[PDB]
Amino acid sequence: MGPVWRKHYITYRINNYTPDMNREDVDYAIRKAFQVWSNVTPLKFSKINTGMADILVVFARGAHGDDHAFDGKGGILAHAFGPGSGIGGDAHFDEDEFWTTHSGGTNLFLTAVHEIGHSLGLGHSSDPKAVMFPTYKYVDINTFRLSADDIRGIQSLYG
Ligand SMILES: NC(=O)[C@H](CCC(=O)O)NC(=O)c1ccc(-c2cc(-c3ccccc3)cs2)cc1
Ligand SMILES: [Ca+2]
Ligand SMILES: [Ca+2]
Ligand SMILES: [Ca+2]
Ligand SMILES: [Zn+2]
Ligand SMILES: [Zn+2]
Repeated sequence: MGPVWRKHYITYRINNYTPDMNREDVDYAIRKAFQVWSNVTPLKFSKINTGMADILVVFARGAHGDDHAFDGKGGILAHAFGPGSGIGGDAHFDEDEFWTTHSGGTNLFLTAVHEIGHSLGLGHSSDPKAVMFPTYKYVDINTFRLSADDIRGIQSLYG
């Protein structure tokens, strides 16, 4: 076992917003990506705007203060730290991508589902249909479902 949150109530804060999307569409995409994971575990997520959030969502570019710089458009789309205090849990999105609500550019909701997986403690899947597969794939958002391998992974950590 990798690190896991020791509690089932987890807060998140959106540190800043990409100018690529409307603020409301970023909030929705993030809220829906947490909901994917809450639907198969005992976890609950609440958004705060001040105070001490466990998972900070950041948009940043290039070398942005942790050891893992971003690489411009393409390649690394985002990354996240596993459960822990401070930077633990935090999910950072490369502003050099073009974030969207749809199939164009890079879909924020799907990328956030994957990154939130890492923020909760998952590694990668070798199942091509699992959201935790190492490479991005757009899949129809309205019918999106976690694969059984994703659900096995997250239920092996939280129950
Ligand atoms: N390519 C990279 O270097 C980074 C490394 C950081 C990480 O692995 O989080 N990876 C990504 O940027 C990244 C990888 C996968 C995904 C996504 C995979 C899927 C997906 C959906 C259905 C089936 C398979 C994958 C949607 S987003 C998003 C970003
Ligand atoms: Ca944190
Ligand atoms: Ca990039
Ligand atoms: Ca951008
Ligand atoms: Zn980072
Ligand atoms: Zn990943």
